Amino acid sequence: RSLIVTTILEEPYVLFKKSDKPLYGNDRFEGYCIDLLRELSTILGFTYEIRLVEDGKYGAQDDVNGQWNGMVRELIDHKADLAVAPLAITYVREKVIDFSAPFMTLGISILYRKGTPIDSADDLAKQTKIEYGAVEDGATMTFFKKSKISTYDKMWAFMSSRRQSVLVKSNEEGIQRVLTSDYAFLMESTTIEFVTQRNCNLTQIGGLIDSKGYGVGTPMGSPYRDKIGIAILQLQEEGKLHMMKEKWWRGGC
Amino acid sequence: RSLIVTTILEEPYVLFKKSDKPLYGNDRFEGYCIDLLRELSTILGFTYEIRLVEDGKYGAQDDVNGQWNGMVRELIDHKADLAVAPLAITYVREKVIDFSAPFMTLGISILYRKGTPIDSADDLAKQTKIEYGAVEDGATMTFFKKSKISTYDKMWAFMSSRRQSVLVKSNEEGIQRVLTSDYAFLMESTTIEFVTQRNCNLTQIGGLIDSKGYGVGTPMGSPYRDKIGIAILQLQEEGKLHMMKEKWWC
Ligand SMILES: N[C@@H](CCC(=O)O)C(=O)O
Ligand SMILES: N[C@@H](CCC(=O)O)C(=O)O
Ligand code: NA
Ligand code: NA
Repeated sequence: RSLIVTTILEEPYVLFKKSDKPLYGNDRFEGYCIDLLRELSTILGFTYEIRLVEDGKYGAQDDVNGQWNGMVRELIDHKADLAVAPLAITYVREKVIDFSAPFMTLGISILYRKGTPIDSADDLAKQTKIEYGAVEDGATMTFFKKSKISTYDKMWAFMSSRRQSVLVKSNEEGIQRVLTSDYAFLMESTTIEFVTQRNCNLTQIGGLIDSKGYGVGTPMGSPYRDKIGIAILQLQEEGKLHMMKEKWWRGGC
Repeated sequence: RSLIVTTILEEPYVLFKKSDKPLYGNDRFEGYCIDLLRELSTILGFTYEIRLVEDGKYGAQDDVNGQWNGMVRELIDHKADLAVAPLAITYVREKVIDFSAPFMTLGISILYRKGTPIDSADDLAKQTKIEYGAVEDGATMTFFKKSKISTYDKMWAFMSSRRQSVLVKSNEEGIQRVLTSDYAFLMESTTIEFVTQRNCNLTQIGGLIDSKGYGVGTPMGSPYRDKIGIAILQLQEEGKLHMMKEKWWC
């Protein structure tokens, strides 16, 4: 039986292939996560169908009913067998689904314009002129929402007080927001690493605010958690994941 | 019921506490992994007995008979509930035991003296005057043993042909070897970082050769795997793992 694989458009992990003729099914997709999915498919010997998360979200829990959305929700309701995307491994998520060994390490950080006085999250926290934000219902926003670290708690007070105006629908909207206003975008380090390559005016501010990994998501108790985990450790050890990142992290500047 | 926790002596993760008054049981130990163990115990609400792995090994598989040793063996045989140690998460171990989410990330690198022209693994591989080696029956040795990569295959040929002379029983023995002879030691970058803080004549050569994490080990299928994973992710996210590292790490 073919596995249902939920994912989400996000350069350069997952993106539509550009071509003159219409592409169909799995052929439509390409990127780091796609190559990874291919590798896993070969190593473990399964067939699959790629489906984009219906609500177009990563995954967050509503604090009124306690229900999840996005890919996480899709996994909880067994609507998909795997989630192969830049899906962050967090404690709130690991509580409701199972992750594989991480295939990539990263960390929350800041995207801003070059040559400013701003140098750390602390600098943004103790001022209100420069607005800052994050992707809504993402792991970053949740990090700030759950944080008890003074600075980050402050920053979350700001963000929540300004939800409609500072929380964006996607990394792309956040980036453009940085490019079109006095705005600092809290986002994941790897994606910043890719983004600054196509914008000479953009840069990462400070260091990593935390340390996490991307993992393949599976429903809780799934037998694919360990299989896929092993496969990922193998790929990492023989240097294939590194090669894949080399391949997909290039895009003038 | 109390859990049995296997571990291994290794500064600064686990060491015997210095004291004038004789210490007993868990009181005997301190280090990064002991603090970690304490946090897991607080969060998950278990008690425990720390026991050093009897054979003093991390865990590798015997080529001939296929038997495992060390902490990995202790977990396989259900002689321990957890392994809390600087135990590298690897593909081959993951096939026989389970690991929590990593509490620390690292990679294999090179410990050597300062001031030489040696700048990489490749530099070591293409010569023989400077001997080099690794801990026997550990993740690094196994990495070299399994690698299809030319340079690393060549280094494995070198190490294996001189196994008796260049492989060591412990990190400390490899460090002493670096300190007392023309020898380069292949070891994990976190511990290198700890060492080059106490020996100002030593340094890491080159970057990371691979990437891996240390995880808490459990037997395959253990229900504790997930609970510990969640606790580790919690600790990471609140900044505690970082504080522990700052605490325990010229
Ligand atoms: N990769 C994130 C989404 C983007 C972000 O949170 O910055 C997640 O898994 O939720
Ligand atoms: N930390 C290693 C032992 C030391 C080494 O191999 O460098 C292990 O888990 O086996
Ligand atoms: Na889980
Ligand atoms: Na396993």
